[PDB]
Amino acid sequence: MSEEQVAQDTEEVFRSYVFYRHQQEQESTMGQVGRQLAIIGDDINRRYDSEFQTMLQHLQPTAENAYEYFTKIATSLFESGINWGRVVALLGFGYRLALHVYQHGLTGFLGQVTRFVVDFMLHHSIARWIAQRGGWVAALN
Amino acid sequence: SMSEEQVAQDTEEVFRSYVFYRHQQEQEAEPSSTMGQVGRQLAIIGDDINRRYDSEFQTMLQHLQPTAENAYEYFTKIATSLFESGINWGRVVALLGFGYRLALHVYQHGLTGFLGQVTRFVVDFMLHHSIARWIAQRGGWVAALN
Repeated sequence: MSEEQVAQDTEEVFRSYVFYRHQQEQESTMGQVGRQLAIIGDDINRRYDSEFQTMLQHLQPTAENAYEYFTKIATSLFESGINWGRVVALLGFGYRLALHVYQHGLTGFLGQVTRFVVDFMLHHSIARWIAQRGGWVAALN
Repeated sequence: SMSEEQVAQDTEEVFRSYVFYRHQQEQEAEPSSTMGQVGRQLAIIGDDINRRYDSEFQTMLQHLQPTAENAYEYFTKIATSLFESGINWGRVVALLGFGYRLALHVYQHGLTGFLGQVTRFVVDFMLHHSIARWIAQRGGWVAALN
């Protein structure tokens, strides 16, 4: 098989892995590969997952911090070489990191959308238009 | 005295109240600040023009399926194009409605809106660190199996 075809397959493998690990924690060919790898992380990947959940608990990541943190953890994991255990561990790390940038990303999203609106309105003279009308109370009449 | 800056501070309060009351209006029906009452009343007063914008925003977001990554770029292009033909009271209120739907879209989708970033981190790392070539030699992702 080719290097490029594995990269395309990885997207499918990971997305299936994430979905199935999430539902496993709660109480199509490459999809099955990801489906079979998610259930595996109950005995062997138990230590990797326990190590990943600990380091992300102290060092809380955001959608802007996520890259640096992913890279430094991933780089050091493959520093001593590549093996099947570390490859599957990178899928486990990706899952745990996604959970963290969703937890923080969820609770702060309205704040992102709030600034988008405020800024657009200020920068596009909409705020000055409203100010002439007599402010936001002029919308009521 | 009314200033452009004053309106920007007021907008934060208007929008946050609008979002909250628009969500309640949607869940229930199938000491708040002065600007909180403005945002609350705007969400309540639903006329043909505003229902028409919400139906258009619903359709845009259901098709374009914005993620938390392309949320800024999507907001900007929709907003910019909405004010392209000029400013009026109908479009100003519509921008509050768009903001609500854009927040609601991503909240309702969950992990799906945030995993795209992490997905490309994994793929890229593996490709650029020869992990993808290592797997390719083994015979692809099926070689990981028992």
